[PDB]
Amino acid sequence: QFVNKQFNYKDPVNGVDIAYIKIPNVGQMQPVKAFKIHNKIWVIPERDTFTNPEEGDLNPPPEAKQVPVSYYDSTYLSTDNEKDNYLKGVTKLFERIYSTDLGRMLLTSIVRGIPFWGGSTIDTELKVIDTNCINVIQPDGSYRSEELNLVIIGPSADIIQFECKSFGHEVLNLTRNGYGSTQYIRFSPDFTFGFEESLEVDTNPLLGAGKFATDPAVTLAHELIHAGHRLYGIAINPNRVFKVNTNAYYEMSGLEVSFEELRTFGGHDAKFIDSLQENEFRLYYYNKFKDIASTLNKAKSIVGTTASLQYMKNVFKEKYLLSEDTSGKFSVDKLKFDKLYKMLTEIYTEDNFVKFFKVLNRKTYLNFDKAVFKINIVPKVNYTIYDGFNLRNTNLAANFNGQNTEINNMNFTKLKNFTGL
Ligand SMILES: [Cu+2]
Ligand SMILES: [Cu+2]
Repeated sequence: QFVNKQFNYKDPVNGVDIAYIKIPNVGQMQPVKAFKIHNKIWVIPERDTFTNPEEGDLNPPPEAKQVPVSYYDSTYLSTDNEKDNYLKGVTKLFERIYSTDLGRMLLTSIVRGIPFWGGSTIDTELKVIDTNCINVIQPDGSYRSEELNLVIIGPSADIIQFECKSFGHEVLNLTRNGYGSTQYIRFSPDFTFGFEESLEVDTNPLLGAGKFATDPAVTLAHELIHAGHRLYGIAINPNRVFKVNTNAYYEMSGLEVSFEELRTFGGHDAKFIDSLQENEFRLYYYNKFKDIASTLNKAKSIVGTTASLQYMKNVFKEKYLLSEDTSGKFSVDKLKFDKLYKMLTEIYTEDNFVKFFKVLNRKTYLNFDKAVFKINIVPKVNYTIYDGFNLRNTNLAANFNGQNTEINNMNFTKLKNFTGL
């Protein structure tokens, strides 16, 4: 039971876990009703029109960066019923991820991954970064600042463009300096991609109509792995890209793929990161954990009355698994660092979650999305916490027939094809 309350979107606000909140970094926004489904994790059942200036409207008319795959529907997720299903759909996916040993570990790491209190211009003091807070409206009408790790919110203009975003700092690269920052994941449980089971077909841009559907639990789990990296500040700079030499169509298109994506998928795709540069990243981020201990040791007092210095030093020693000594100074044990680092980068992978979900999934990040379907995972006759679409004791249990969009017709409505374009 990862979510204690079965939230209904129309549930009255209480100012604790059902409240209207504001995103401080946005700067200008009307309060939005949010739901805290777990310690440090909120769900905003709304379209994301706040987290960036250049996307205030849900209209397909931008010249920023087009993509072969896209779908738009400015009215999606606007009615209260759809927001209720969005909140119920995201909840069921969290529980599905939580019912697996791999997902339970990931979510534990996400809750522990508290963004670092490294925003003090006086190294003798520990102070929060305002990037990692939300403003909750209390019953008296006033605002209350609240730290959180992860925020799940509806997609922006392009409905199927699922990203993980975080607000930046003046100088610090929070997602790549070990500090970490509050992550916002644009996600929707009401859509899912289609893919081909054959590798020759799934990696060819002119073949396949998307026979099989992607289990949205893997999709969310994929995005959680990104947040896991960025909550611990070990995300690889997106400029570090890998040019695919093993695909004739990728090669003829010059399309790159970031190391962060190849790492997040894991399995056979992570090989494309040579051993040389893997130790390059491992050592680099390990040194960033030194500064955190160096900063953590110079801290003699704490700013604010939220928590005591000793409690914040303990939470950061639990997060980064610091090696605590009789003197009280914190250090980084390389043996313990490599375990946490390997846990976040090599254990939490899309490939590994496919093994625990017992589902069919595309075999490589270097494929061509075939189609996008419309789904509804809320009803138990459609989707379950423990089986997804492959419902047990039905004709959908074997051969991933639940994911077979041709055999499980009532659960998938093709909205748009991607092959040929
Ligand atoms: Cu991301
Ligand atoms: Cu990714």
